[PDB]
Order: sequence, then C-alpha cells, then structure tokens
Amino acid sequence: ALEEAPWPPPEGAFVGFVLSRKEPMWADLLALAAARGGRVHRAPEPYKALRDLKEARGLLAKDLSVLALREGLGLPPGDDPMLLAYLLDPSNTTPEGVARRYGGEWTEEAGERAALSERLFANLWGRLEGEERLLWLYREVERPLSAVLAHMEATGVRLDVAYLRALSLEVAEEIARLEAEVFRLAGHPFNLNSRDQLERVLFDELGLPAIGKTEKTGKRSTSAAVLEALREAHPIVEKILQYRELTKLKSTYIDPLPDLIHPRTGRLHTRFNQTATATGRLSSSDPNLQNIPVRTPLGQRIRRAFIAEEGWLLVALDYSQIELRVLAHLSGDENLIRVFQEGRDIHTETASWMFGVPREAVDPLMRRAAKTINFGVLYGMSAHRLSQELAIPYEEAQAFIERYFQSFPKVRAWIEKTLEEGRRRGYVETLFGRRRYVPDLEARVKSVREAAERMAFNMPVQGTAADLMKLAMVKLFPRLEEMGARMLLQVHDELVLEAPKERAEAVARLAKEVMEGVYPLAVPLEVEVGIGEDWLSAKE
DNA sequence: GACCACGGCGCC
DNA sequence: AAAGGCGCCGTGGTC
Ligand SMILES: O=[N+]([O-])c1cc(C#CC[C@@H](O)CO)cn1[C@H]1C[C@H](O)[C@@H](COP(=O)(O)OP(=O)(O)OP(=O)(O)O)O1
Ligand SMILES: [Mg+2]
Ligand SMILES: [Mg+2]
Repeated sequence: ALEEAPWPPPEGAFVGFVLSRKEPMWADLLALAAARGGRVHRAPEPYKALRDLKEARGLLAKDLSVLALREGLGLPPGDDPMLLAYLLDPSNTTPEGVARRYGGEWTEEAGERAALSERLFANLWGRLEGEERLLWLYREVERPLSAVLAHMEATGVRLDVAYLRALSLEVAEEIARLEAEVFRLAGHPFNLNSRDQLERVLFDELGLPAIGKTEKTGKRSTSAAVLEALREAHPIVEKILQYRELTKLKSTYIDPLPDLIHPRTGRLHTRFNQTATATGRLSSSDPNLQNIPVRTPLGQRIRRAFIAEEGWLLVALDYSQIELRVLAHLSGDENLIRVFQEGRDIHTETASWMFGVPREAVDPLMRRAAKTINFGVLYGMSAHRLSQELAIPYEEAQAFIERYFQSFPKVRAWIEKTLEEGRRRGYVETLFGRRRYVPDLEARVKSVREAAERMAFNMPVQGTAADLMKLAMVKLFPRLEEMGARMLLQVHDELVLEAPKERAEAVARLAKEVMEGVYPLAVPLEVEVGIGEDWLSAKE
C-alpha cells in the first residue's frame, strides 16, 4: 500500500486522472494524482496541480495532455502502458482489459489509476524486452505520435455553422417531399426510419421479392444493396433510397456537428484514438471526422463546411493508390512494381474498363467506383457480388478477378506465405513488425477460417500503410510548428493541414515531400496535394 | 436518463 | 445481401 505523500510528485512520476466524461476537450478534471518510488501523491486541487507536471506519463496520457492544452499548458504525453499493450497485441484497446491482463484493476480513483499506471508500465516494459521491432515502433512511432495527436485534438477545425443551419432547413423540406411520396405509394404512413416497419410494407403489403436476409436475426433485408436490385420493381424504392441518403446525412452530420463547436476555441474537436484498431490504423470519434461525406452532391455540400481560419488556408495531402504500392513492395511482384515506376493509374484504368470510357474522361466519381472494385476484388470479393456491384453477368465477374490476379502474379504467393506464417506463429505482421494475432486461421469451419484468412492477409497491407502515415505525421509535425502551420486531421492516407495564407504554398510543398520520402520502398510513394478555403476545394 | 444489439451506412 | 478497417445513426428493447 503506497505511502500517501504530499503533492507535488517528483519528476517522472506516473499520473492518474479522472474525467467527468470521456472527451478531454469537454471534460471536467475531477481528480489528479501521481505515483513513484512507492508513494502516491493526491492533488488537493487538480487544475492547479496540472501546472506542476512536466509530462503526462501513464494510462491515457494523450487525453490528459489534450486537456492540459485546452487550459493553455504544455504538458506533452510520454510513456503510456496502453501503447505498449497495443503493440504487444492490438486487441488490447481499453484500460479495463489491459489492467486485467497485465496486473491490476481500472477503477474510478486517480491515485489508484496512478499506481496502476506505474505497475502496468513496469510489467509491460518487461514483456517488451527483446521485442526489438515493437520497441522501435513504440519509441519511433507511437510514443511521439501521441504528442502530435494531442495537438491535433486540441487545435480542432473550423466549421461554417451558419451554412449548415441553413442547409438543415432546406434538406428538411426535401425529406418531407420524399416521405410524403413514400406514404402515398404505400397507401398509408408508417415510421420510414424503422427498417422493421419498412420490411413489412415492402415484402408483405406490396409483395416485392425479398432478396437477402440480415445477419444476426434473419429478417428480410432492406439494405441499399437490396433496394438497388428492386428500384425497377417499384417506384417507391427509388424514393426510399433518396430518403435514406438525406436522412443519413442530416442526422449524422448536418444537425449534430454545429452543436459541437467548443465555446473556448470556436472550433470542432475530434478524438484520434490510438489503440482502437486491429491493423494499426487510427480511428476518430466524438465526432468521427474520418467519415465526413464526399461522394454525393449533398455530401459534397457538407464537406464544404469544413473551412480554414480567417487568413489561413487548408492544405490537403492524399497518398496515391497507397495500399497497392505497399502491396507491390511487400509482395515483390515485378509487373506491379513496374506499374508504379511507370506512373500508371489502376483506379483510372479500372474506371475506364468498367465504364467503357477513355481515361481522358474518368471523372472523380468514376474513379471512386473503381476503388471499390480494385480493393473489393483484391481483399477477396466473390464473383457473384462482383457481378452485382458493377452490373455484369456472373461469368464476367469471374474474368475480372482472374485477370486482376494473373496480371499481377506474385501477389497470391505473398498471400499464401503470409497465411502459412500466421498459422505457425499465430500472428501476421506489417513491414515494421506490427502484429495482429489471427487465431482462427486453423478453424475447422470453412466460412470462419476463410474470413480469418481475409483479415490476416489484409493486415500487413493496411497496417503498413498505417505505419507509414504515422511515421510521416511524426516527421512532419516539427516542421509545421517551425513554419507556423498546424496539423488538423488524418483520414488514413490523407492529412489536412492549416497554414497561414502567405506560407501555405511552402507548407504544401514541404509536406508533400516529407510524406513521399517517409520510408523509401521498392516503388515511389506519390502524394496529391491541394490548397483551398474549404476541405472540398482543397482536393482539386 | 442509461445501456445494448441490430441493421444500416458514412469514410478510408 | 452476396468470399478489409472503422464509428454513429434510429429503432427496438431493456433497466
Ligand atoms: O478496402 N479498402 O482498403 C479501401 C476501400 C477504399 C475506398 C473507397 C472509395 C469510396 O469509399 C469513396 O470514393 C479505400 N480503401 C483503402 C485502400 C486505399 O489505398 C486506402 C486509401 O484510400 P483512398 O485515398 O480513397 O484510395 P487510394 O489511396 O488507393 O487512391 P487515391 O489515388 O488517393 O484516389 O484505403
Ligand atoms: Mg489516397
Ligand atoms: Mg484518401
């Protein structure tokens, strides 16, 4: 039992803290404590006590650092046993689970959290002795990345609130036009947001053909993929699909985001969760700014609401065909390496083939559709689904996924090699040695085993791309600070920066070069960069 | 007011 | 719906 000692703690103590709510930019700091050398220090008043700390070292360090930044204090995050645990096994995503697994209990009291941070760090650091590549990821990627994310979180992004308020009222009237039409076509009103009520209308009352079933409960599905297949069978289907687009966008983005502007900053603040995915990707939450719309016209209007501070510009940088370049390097395939030493475009080539269109005329919306295909195909799509996704006979679907792989021969050999390894060692790994455990590779149920296989051989690709982006963020951040620029958002293979208008061009050039040269591969990494007043206009 | 499962769907 | 990775919505049901 730790000796209760007076605040403040010595240098290097492990911190524990309790927030009123999970979001650091919104939380009240209820209690603060620290632990070292067999002592626990409980702060009499936690906000004032923040100033005594040189570094947030402990569980969820980045969250406390964001809160410190909100208060104008430079309290960078350091060691965090969650990052160690996450690198050992990315299923380690919560403090509850990590505590249970590596020697304690996550409670609701700062002193115990500080003591727990200290014990867990000792034990996890032991487990990582001799895992030289994981230790490198920790010291060279994750631990410094957490500083970057804290600054992104605390900086936020500006949003055109008035513009969105106006858009809500317009979309509201159109939703009423669509719903009124649906209720007439059904002969009666019902809750069009209830997929159970819609299922009855569509397949019992109107006797439309039920195509597919839902996964867990076996209901007749009303998914867009099912509705797409029925849009000719009935005019109500078309209106329902339009109703779904508008209500999805209004309820998820248009209406909520303007209520989340922070009173102190006047900006919108997401969270970049650093121990949340099986592959090493970041995730974004509260709100998720990694799934802001972009595909449809209305979606594009929402994206335009993300704007630069007055007298600044946004700079948007996006890696080209990133996971395909990573695949070329991991596999060694020559026909593929060649494709990227020759600056060819496959999302354009596919978009030309599936549209019967010269590459000159593949517009931005055709190229996305081709990304569904190329990635859908590569990570294990079925001929049958493929035949449906791009509307061609099944026999055609088989051909695309046969030429898609014989054109690039040594991919399949890399797949087989990755699965064999994952079976023997129990995990697969990225170029840098990030691991994902995939136990079901020897499941005796084919469907389970084969799903495990698609998860296992995807991870080195998606996770290497994630390692590269994280490393680029870590390299780029100090260069932006020196140029008075900011890092705002990451969206997996994309960064959005904010720069003074007078240095925006120099920032964009520098950023592009840092990202392309992050870690040279057997193919070049290319980055598309754009500058604009709003997120959309900054992607050309 | 809280929680969860589910279907559904937004992005990468 | 049908052979990768996420988080948030409304419904429905529950406590
Ligand atoms: O299954 N996936 O793995 C996947 C699907 C999608 C998608 C999509 C299109 C629509 O959802 C919206 O239109 C993306 N991924 C992965 C692979 C890609 O490499 C990386 C970065 O995604 P993205 O930048 O969009 O593609 P990519 O870098 O290749 O090409 P660009 O040159 O920048 O256009 O995420
Ligand atoms: Mg890209
Ligand atoms: Mg992208």
